Amino acid sequence: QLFDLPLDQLQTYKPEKTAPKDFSEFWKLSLEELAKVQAEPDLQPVDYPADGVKVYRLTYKSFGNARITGWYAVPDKEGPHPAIVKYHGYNASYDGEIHEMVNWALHGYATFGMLVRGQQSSEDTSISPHGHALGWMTKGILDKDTYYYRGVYLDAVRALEVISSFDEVDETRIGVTGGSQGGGLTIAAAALSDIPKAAVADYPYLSNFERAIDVALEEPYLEINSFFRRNGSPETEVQAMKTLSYFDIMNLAYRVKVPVLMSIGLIDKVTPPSTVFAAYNHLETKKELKVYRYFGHEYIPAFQTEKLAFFKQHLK
Amino acid sequence: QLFDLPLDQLQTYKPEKTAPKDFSEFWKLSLEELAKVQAEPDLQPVDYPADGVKVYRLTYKSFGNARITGWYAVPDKEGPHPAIVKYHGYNASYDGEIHEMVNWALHGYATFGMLVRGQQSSEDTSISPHGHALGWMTKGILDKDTYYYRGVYLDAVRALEVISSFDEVDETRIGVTGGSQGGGLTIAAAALSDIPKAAVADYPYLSNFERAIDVALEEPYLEINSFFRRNGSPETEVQAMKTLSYFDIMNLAYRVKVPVLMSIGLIDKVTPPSTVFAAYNHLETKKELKVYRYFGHEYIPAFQTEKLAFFKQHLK
Amino acid sequence: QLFDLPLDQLQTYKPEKTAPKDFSEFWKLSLEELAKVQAEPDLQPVDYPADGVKVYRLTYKSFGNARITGWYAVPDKEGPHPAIVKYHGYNASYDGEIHEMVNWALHGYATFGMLVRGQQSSEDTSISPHGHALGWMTKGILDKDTYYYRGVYLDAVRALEVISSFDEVDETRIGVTGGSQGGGLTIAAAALSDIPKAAVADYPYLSNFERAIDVALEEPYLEINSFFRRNGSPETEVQAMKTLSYFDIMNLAYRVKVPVLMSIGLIDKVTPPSTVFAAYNHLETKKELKVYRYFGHEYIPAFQTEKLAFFKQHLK
Amino acid sequence: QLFDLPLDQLQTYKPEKTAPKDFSEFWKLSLEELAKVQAEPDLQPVDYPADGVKVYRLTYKSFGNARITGWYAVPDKEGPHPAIVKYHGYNASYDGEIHEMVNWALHGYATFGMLVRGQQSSEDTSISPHGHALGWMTKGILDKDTYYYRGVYLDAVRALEVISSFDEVDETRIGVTGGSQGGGLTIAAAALSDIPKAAVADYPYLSNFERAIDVALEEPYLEINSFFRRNGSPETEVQAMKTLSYFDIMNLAYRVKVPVLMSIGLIDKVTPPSTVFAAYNHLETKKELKVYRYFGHEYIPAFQTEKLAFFKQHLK
Amino acid sequence: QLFDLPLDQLQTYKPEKTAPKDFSEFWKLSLEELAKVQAEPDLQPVDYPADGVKVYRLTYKSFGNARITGWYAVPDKEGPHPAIVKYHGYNASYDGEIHEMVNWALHGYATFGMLVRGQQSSEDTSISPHGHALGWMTKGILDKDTYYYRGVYLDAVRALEVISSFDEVDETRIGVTGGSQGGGLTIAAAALSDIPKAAVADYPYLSNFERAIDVALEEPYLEINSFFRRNGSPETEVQAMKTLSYFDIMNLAYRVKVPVLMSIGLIDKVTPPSTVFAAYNHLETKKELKVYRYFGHEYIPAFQTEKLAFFKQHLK
Amino acid sequence: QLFDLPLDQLQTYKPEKTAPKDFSEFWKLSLEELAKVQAEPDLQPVDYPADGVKVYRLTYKSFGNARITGWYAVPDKEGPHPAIVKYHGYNASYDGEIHEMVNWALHGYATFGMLVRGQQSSEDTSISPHGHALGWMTKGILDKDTYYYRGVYLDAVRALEVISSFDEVDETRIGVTGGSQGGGLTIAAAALSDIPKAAVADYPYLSNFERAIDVALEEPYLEINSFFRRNGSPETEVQAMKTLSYFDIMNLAYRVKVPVLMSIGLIDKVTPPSTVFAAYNHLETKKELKVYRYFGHEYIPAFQTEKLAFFKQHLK
Ligand SMILES: [Cl-]
Ligand SMILES: [Cl-]
Ligand SMILES: [Cl-]
Ligand SMILES: [Cl-]
Ligand SMILES: [Cl-]
Ligand SMILES: [Cl-]
Ligand SMILES: [Mg+2]
Ligand SMILES: [Mg+2]
Ligand SMILES: [Mg+2]
Ligand SMILES: [Mg+2]
Ligand SMILES: [Mg+2]
Ligand SMILES: [Mg+2]
Repeated sequence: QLFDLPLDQLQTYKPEKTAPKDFSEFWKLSLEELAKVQAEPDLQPVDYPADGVKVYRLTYKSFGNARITGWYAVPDKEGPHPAIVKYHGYNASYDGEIHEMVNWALHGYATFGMLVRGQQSSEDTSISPHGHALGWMTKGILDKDTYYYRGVYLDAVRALEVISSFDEVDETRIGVTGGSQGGGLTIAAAALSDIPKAAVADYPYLSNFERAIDVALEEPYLEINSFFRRNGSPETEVQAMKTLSYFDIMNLAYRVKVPVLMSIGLIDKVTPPSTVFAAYNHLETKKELKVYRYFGHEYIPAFQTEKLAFFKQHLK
Repeated sequence: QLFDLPLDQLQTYKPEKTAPKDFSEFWKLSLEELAKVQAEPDLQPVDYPADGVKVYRLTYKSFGNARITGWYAVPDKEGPHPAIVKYHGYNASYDGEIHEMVNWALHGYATFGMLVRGQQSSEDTSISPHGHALGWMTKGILDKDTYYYRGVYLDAVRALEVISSFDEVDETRIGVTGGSQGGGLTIAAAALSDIPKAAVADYPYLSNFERAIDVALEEPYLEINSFFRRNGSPETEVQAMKTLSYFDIMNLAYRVKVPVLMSIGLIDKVTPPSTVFAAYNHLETKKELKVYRYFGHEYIPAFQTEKLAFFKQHLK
Repeated sequence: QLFDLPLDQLQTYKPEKTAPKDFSEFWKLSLEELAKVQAEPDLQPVDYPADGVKVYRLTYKSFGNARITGWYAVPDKEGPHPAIVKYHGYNASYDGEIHEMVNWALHGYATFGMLVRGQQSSEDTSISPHGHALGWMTKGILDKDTYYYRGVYLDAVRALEVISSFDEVDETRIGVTGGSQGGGLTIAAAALSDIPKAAVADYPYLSNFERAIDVALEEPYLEINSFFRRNGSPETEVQAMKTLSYFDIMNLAYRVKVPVLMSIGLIDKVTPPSTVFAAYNHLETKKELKVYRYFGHEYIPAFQTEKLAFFKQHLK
Repeated sequence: QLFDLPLDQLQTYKPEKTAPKDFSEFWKLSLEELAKVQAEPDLQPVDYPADGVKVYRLTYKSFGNARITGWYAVPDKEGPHPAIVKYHGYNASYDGEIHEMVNWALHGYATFGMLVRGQQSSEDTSISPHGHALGWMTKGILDKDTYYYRGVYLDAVRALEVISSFDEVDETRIGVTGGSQGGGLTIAAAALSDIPKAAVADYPYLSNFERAIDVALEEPYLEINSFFRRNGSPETEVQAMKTLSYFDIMNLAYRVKVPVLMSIGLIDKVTPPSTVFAAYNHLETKKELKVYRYFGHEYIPAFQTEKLAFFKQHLK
Repeated sequence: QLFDLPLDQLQTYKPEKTAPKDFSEFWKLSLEELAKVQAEPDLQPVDYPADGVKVYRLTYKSFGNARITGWYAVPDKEGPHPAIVKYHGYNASYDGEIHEMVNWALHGYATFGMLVRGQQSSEDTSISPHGHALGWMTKGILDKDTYYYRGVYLDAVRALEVISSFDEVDETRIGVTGGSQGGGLTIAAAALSDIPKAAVADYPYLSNFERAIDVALEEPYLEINSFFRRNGSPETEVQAMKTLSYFDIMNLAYRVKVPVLMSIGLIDKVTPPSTVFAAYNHLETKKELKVYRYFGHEYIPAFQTEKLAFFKQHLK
Repeated sequence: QLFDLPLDQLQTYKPEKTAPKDFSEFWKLSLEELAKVQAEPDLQPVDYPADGVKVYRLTYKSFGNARITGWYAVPDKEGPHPAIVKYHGYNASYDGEIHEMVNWALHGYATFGMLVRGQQSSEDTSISPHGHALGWMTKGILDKDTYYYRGVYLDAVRALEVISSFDEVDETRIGVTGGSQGGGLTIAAAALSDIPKAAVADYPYLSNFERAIDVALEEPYLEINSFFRRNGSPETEVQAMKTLSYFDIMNLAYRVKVPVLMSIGLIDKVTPPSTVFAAYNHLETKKELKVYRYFGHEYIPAFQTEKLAFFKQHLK
């Protein structure tokens, strides 16, 4: 049941940004570190029991010389095609969602499902500099340069760069999408790259961290709480929250300049409604938030229609 | 974690059939009652945000003059096409799985998602003769003529009759599929109709009721137990179990004479592995059972590949 | 523990009525449909190991030609007797509570325990016109004429009509009582019939639906939520809530003209305190609400004393 | 769901008696200590809202000069009457079940609901000699002389002595009954006193302690386990089990020589079926055990009928 | 997660005292009853695998001639030594925490861990005058003179008296400490005895009872709620809360005249933050409350440092 | 409650070793890689509120140039001293257990609490080559060279090398200890190094992986199962199990040639008794296994005494 701010308060919830003074410089230097690594994209054809599509394993190199991979599915016909980069949930990829990628291609989109470094298939070359609570949320959290989501966000940008370089994709008709973690990555990618034409984010994660750790009732935001339990110095908490502020999509949101479609379920206890309204209310672009009273952190059939209609409009 | 018979015992588990002497005659007479109702199919176009497919709402008349309905999606190209009738889980259809139906059409199959009477969209004209435990499992359970699944099984047969009558479907290349309740309906359809060429049943429900009510740890087999708690006469329990034996797919399985592909997860607490192995082991036809150690009553990615390859082989 | 409005706010909680403009006409037409069915009451004597009482199975015909039944127990002595119609909880009858009915008779009341159509023993002839979430709460919810509780409320009225027709009952000394669903039926019956002399309702269900589905933390109000999950159109939700408004006892409450005794447990999560205070605060008749801080949705021993004292006063 | 020995093994389960060589002498000496305390019964009228019965608060003195009390209800008619002493569940009396006691009187029985010392209303003058786990189960468990149930069992015997001394009770027609702890007290009373003519014990507690602490899945047998965790010397465990063996009803059952009716639900996790079958199988007297597949540690409607019929037969 | 008053409201939460007019007289008479019992301390040496310490079982006589005991560990060197009396959690002593007592001695403190009468090792001679809910919280709760914590508080005072009488302890350098129940005992002892020089209380229990029973989400404050369920008269609740008021440390707090160090975890559901801030805010002495956002009712490593530093300062 | 093999079967449970033919060579080569990294130990004093001890933060370099650290506490007196290396539980170190380390020093032992790379304070320089399930258990599991526990086991060996090099430690009297993951590290250290004189392992983790993943009911063995769900190729499962067999302490145990003391609680659902008995039964050395019926995966007081007495005997 309902548990967060009531809808009327959610609609006006817009916390002050927490971006440090060197927020832009950190992202600039981070993109510059990415650019020093040659992508060297590699496509390996893959058998799949469906006609009308060609499937591949796509691998490229990214931040920290990390090998990143995923399924890439293309309509079996003359291009150029509209394209989608799809990002997945936290610890929530099962053999890379190949069937979903094929279905996207059958809807007419050349689609790459980036697999998140350290979670599924893709390599995380970044070390564990100081020890962390169980999970990825606090890996390297004592420094922006070492934080887990630095590499992840840069990988998400590189995925767009790679897909746009292909002859069979129409570089002008590329979308980004995903749910929860995948939703955060969607907003981060649109904030950090000119490439995407449109974005659809399902109940995005990695937003309004300061509120998230006080309101969430399930994992994985509570890993942050677990880390503070195990590393109890007051200074550690201040540093950790500062680090998180560089990756908080509510702080990246103002950079987004493409149309955005977003969902939230009002009984969602993983990505609490307030945290999602926070990101949405910091967007200054063509946008729409679809609110679903009786849904939580889960597939919403009605939003699937909205998502398909939105990409059909902006990408075809 | 593991809980049913160990694998080596599952593989040989073949309970004695519980079909009463008038089993066949019951079904013959039930099919005769269906035949008296003219199908009178009606198709209504649906505006759906996808190319390559035409989407409809299909409605027809069935047993007891009931109005049964569901989404029907068709490849947007000259037929005739291979076809699929897809059946859904107990209390588990959310606006009829329209998106899944479209995806099946984009994989090349004219596909109808039959919606189960009284659960989702479709009408259940059968009354509640005697009072039942919360749910549909014990609705009319005191008589085979009034039992809930009588009308459901007949609707499932009528769905095939209707689809195979369409000009754009290749009547010789029709598949049936579904999971849990949907898997039970798949097996029941193939057993009660010559129309299906092939069948894929995910962890089928409605099997080996006698063991199911003693071994299941989750709903909905346990509704039967709930009914017995509320209606405790010993004669009532015997009568209810005999009713159920007419619908038990382990008793119908000997009629199936098309290829069958089936799945089971070994930690499945809803449809316990033993109940699924019982239906499987009562099949005498080309068959395969895919066993997944680490999965329960849920989507199994690896099995979707097998499902697609199996329909590719038999319908194309 | 405490979870709803604090007591001081509960005592003044009186939501605006949600009755549509044709509320009275719908009930008038509904009672007229009931009157067209001849009751044809039938009494079958029953063995029971107690002296001083005569037990029967009573059956009568009601709305939609439905066969309704229950245990009827009478003091074994010359009448006429004061009488009680007792209504049961949702899915909560176990072989009709025969022992409780006998105890009521031994307290000197000719007592009939109406069994709810489709739940226990009694027949529900009303169909499932459109499909519903697991349970009875959303059966026929898209239309007042087809809604499950239409037949149920009319049955509850007919029970009074039948009991009052008996030579051995004093038609002027008839009470109604029940808990949760049985409590709602108690208030509905007193609202729809002149027959009852007094009413005792334990934490009544079927009240203030709009608040109920936002505040309840257990079944069965949440079936409504489940239905909206499975049938997601905005228009479906509006229609469903309109339908419910005709059956909402907070809307029927003003019709009650007999003394009413009511209970509420402040930690009740099934029938939340606010929903019960809502019904109570809409009564304009001799009334009393007994509030129990440390009880939830359960038998309250202290209220049993109050109930017995209340019926002794008004019916003897 | 099922969990103890299967039925066919329960039926023959007869653990070797664990009674120490001084078992009889302990009980003889304990009864001698009771006899030294003059009962000095006191009856105080109670205003209760029912006709046909007179209600009292009965108080008497027992083992250790303890003040034991409970409701005593009597038919409002010339006696002498058949009588019942009713015993209650562990920590499970709510204001002494006055309403149930009245109902027993209206069924024709002069009935006293003995309230257990230290649990409800009654005084426990026995000290806590050595410290115990949360609860009464391990209070004084290091010595048979100080153990909690010594005084309780003696109070239960004294309740019968007191009731049988009343002019209005037919001393030759006295029953004992109760469930769980109440069932254990029922068997213990019949074993320690010649006064009861008949006994009905619902799923009796305080049986086969050695198995109980290994098989029970719920409180309160598991208090014993909790005590052992808190007092881990091996000598302490041996001594505690030996203390318990003096009170284990499977060791007392061979003394019962009146008709016995007993119940067990096969999913009962509080008093596991094996523990109940052990007491039953140690009875050598007219006996019956009613087994209910679908019930646990709870009210069984069908068994109430058997209970009433059984007392009708033996007390009337 | 967070559940009580927000921190800013906690810091100013100071409920009106609930001490009856004869509060001081009751404690005066209670201490006078204690003084009539000669302590007769007895020390029995005990083997323990550690050098640098001497271990003993200490036993003394207290209120109601009760035998109270515990482990007493002394540095193996010439005294006099600073000393500590350590009090334990409710039902939370496992063989008296001998290892912890030895560690205190190895930190240089002659340390006695008083074991709570009736809970662990120590005798409770006080009777159960009226019956209580499962546990100790409502034992004797209908009268201040009979209430369980009367004897317990007096034992805690006597422990100080005994330890201060020893040649090897510096009577001027004695501390008291404990968690939850042990924390309440710490504050009660400092309120009732001049002996302690300093106090460290971890999230103290037995505070602000009126709020506790409305806010706590786990045992054992909810035993009070359980008692009111089983003993439902309004007068019983008033009496019980009056009794509790004499033992409420928020009422004893003003008597404390030594430095106090206290902890609270903001997600603590056993001793809710409000109840602990209530006691703290009623202290008028040198004091400090350490607040831990991410901890509940559990060991807090950072507070262990604070506790050690505090006793080192005040006792060495 | 009980759940693994019964005790009589545990005592003889000795699974066949799963060590591959290159087991020894793997470990020899791994130790050679460690040896190439110069330890370069650094001690930094820490202000701690206790007399009789000097506290430090110890840091050294290990496998993969990783910075490993922990608290090192030493008796404040002329050495040389007996020493202990203490290893901690999975994800279970809270600021490195500084207080426990001090207590070990006050018991006379120069004690270092090695903190596990990537879990607490210590650096894990090993990458995530292929993606893993949430946790460390499946990090690098597709290759023995990259697996998480390779570096951990080598750090544990290096901790001993470092401590034994200190002037104030008696190199001939060094112990190892720890629980669960810490117990597994204890056994692995004694197996891979001649330095330890004695070992005490509480309910050791990382044993008999093949059974563990089928019998464990709690985290963290079940991460392996989670990995298999997310990476379902049959070849992946075989490879992962073979990797694990290099680290399985039941395969290392045959190398341990110092006295061993071990514990197991029979209700332990984390490290099931069978997995612990398997490691124990593969020991060929002076050994003892203490079995605790009533305890699970938790602090066992009685075992601490055994632990202290055992180190007293072997190190002093
Ligand atoms: Cl890290
Ligand atoms: Cl029915
Ligand atoms: Cl319906
Ligand atoms: Cl005791
Ligand atoms: Cl008491
Ligand atoms: Cl990895
Ligand atoms: Mg190909
Ligand atoms: Mg190009
Ligand atoms: Mg008769
Ligand atoms: Mg008449
Ligand atoms: Mg000594
Ligand atoms: Mg002195």
